[PDB]
Amino acid sequence: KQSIHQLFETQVERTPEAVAVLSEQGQLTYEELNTKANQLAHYLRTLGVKSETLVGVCVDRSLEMVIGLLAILKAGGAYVPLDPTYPRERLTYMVQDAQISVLVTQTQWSNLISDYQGQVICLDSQWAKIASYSQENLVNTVNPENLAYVIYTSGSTGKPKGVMIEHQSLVNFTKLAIAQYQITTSDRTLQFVSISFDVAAEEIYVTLCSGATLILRTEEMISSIPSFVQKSQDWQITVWSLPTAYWHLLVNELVKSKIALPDSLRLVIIGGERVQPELVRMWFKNVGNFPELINVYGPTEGTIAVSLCRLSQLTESQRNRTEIPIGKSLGENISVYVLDETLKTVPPETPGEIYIGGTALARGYLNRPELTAQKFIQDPFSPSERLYKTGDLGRYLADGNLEYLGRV
Repeated sequence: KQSIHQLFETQVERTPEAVAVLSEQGQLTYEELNTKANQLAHYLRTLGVKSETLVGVCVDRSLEMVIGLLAILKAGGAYVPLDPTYPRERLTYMVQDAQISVLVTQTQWSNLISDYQGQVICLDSQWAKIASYSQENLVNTVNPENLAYVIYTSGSTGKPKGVMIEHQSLVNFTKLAIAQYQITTSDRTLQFVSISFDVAAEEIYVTLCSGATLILRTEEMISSIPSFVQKSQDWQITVWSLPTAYWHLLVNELVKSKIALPDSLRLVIIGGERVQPELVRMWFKNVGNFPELINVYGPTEGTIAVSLCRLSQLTESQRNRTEIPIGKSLGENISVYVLDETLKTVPPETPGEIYIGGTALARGYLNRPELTAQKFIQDPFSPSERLYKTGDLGRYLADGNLEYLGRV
């Protein structure tokens, strides 16, 4: 029975002086991140934030962003990422759809929401007020079935829709991920993606709930591979989490040039696209098996990943096949099925639709009951449970690895 911030709080208890977050603009230890998140959370509580309250977060990547996420969680609310690089109309739509009455933002993003009548907290300008609130951990603000965040994803119907993720599926993912990646207190993880993508949660919580150090990327280091590698080297990053497309760029430029990977880097996690077997062969030819390379798969509706494959552990023959596997379930309470049109399990190598079941599942879509009933289906073979219909085709290989066959 645990929320994501309770996991974080236990870590803070273990290692209060360890560095939690580092950016170009400063750093916070575990104790400092916790106390500041607590101050903001107490404030939020006075603004009426409580379990099930949706709070928008429009912030750039920064120490402030991490404090704000944790503070919203601790207050018992669920955060809705609002990417300040998005146009006004889209952000305003998201704020109206989610009926957000509290917005955590910064002065520079002021005017980004159209005639917003709710409460605004600017983290950069208001910190003196916030420093007047209590630094102590809040208690019992949430249950595991309460929402942690609602993250918007593209609608085919022309508007995006909020995917509602509860603490329990997030905590489950985070614990499975920490064990799978072997994150320890000596790891240094680069935070790469915008929080508008659920992968950022991976980067953030896995890092902070393990006692590792979270390093926030800059805007400049992404612009060229050489700069990305050099900056990573300087920061002694041990874990990269990369969109597959950026990883493709990385392999291309590795081959084109003499660049060596940071000596500190032990793990590269990729996902989000079909991975090119040729680029993988290239990677294994030039890089070898260190750092480890892991391909991760899952929809936002499955709490950020349900399956992984360790690419560095594949035999040459498994690499020379026509598709790089998306592998096996992240854990036992997460089920990844290939099913027929009757929702029946199928024999190996038989193609079918991928459906996800068990603890990974989102609550559903926010304010889209038709789409939710369409996508999240009661399991006829397990009445008390649901399956999420991915729209992904796949098949399980004889060796047990799942293979992605594309979109249905």
